[PDB]
Amino acid sequence: GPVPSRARVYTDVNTHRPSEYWDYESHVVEWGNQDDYQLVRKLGRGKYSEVFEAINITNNEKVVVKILKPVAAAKIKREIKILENLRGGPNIITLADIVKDPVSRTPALVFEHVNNTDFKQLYQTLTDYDIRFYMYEILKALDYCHSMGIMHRDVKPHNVMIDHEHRKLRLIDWGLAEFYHPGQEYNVRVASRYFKGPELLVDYQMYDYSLDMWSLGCMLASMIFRKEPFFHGHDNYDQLVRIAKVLGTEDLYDYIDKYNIELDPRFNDILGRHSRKRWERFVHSENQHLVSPEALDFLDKLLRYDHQSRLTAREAMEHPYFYTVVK
Ligand SMILES: Nc1ncnc2c1ncn2[C@@H]1O[C@H](COP(=O)(O)OP(=O)(O)OP(=O)(O)O)[C@@H](O)[C@H]1O
Ligand SMILES: N#CCc1c[nH]c2ccc(Cl)cc12
Repeated sequence: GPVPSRARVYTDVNTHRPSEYWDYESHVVEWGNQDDYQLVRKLGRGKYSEVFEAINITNNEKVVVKILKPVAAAKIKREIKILENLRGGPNIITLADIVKDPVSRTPALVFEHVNNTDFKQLYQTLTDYDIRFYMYEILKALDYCHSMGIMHRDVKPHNVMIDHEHRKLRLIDWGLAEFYHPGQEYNVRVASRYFKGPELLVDYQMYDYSLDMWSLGCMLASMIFRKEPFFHGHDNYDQLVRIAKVLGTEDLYDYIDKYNIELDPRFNDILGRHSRKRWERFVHSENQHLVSPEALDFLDKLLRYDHQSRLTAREAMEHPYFYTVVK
């Protein structure tokens, strides 16, 4: 069968911590008072929750309430444990409280409010300097959660909130996050289609923190090249073909050979034979202002089929792409 794999960093974090840290099933939730919060307006409804802007009437402060849809108690206690473990970490959304919603009879997570800049506005107006600045801020959040034995598994633009006026960034929506345990087989039905790592697309379950780095690479590529999304697959199979049209098929076959993976036979008549493309092929007069040799080198080191070969968040912070960023 497949060859096992482990992260090259933060491998032993969860074994050295007390079991209470990662055993989220055993965690006893400390319930707050639901009357402290007055719902103001529905912000959205996702697959697993309804999000509302609300006011904390005990301090007059704006909050965001996420009322979970009844799904599975295991998924709920896991998100709570991760948010509590990560609380106070750099650029990590702060969980302010946990209440029982009187209508849904389900938990409602209360978060600090971010006066966030519109997502299209961000996509359309962030400068070269702003992309480097904010990528550096995401890297602080990712290295923190990875050093804490947690993988996000849903890195994408909508999950990265920016209040551009205050140059404030927050990594949100920890509902797909999981504790990393070496040798554990994880569910590959994670991350949004355009941000899914090749490991997910080839059904390799023994993945790790490096999945977040691929997703970050997809975000970066879309920003610097002005192509939204960068890898535009019609479904999970065509998503891998879209990647192969850029990275090529030879390195893909080397990847599956290394891990003794068998590609789903549906790929035999759709994958084709593609050479790896040079990143300069995606440069044009409308994105030249966001591209540099340092940006292309950085991207190249994130977007690699072999998960073990990608830059870690801490190595990524050392990259020349960030030398211009004020620290
Ligand atoms: N802490 C927060 N502060 C301010 N707004 C938030 C906060 N958390 C979530 N939101 C906002 O809540 C609204 C609804 O979010 P939801 O979870 O439904 O994600 P989405 O943008 O709707 O979709 P997806 O994640 O699937 O792309 C979004 O506009 C999101 O920006
Ligand atoms: N794509 C896109 C837009 C965007 C949303 N959140 C972001 C965080 C960082 C950067 Cl560079 C860009 C974004």
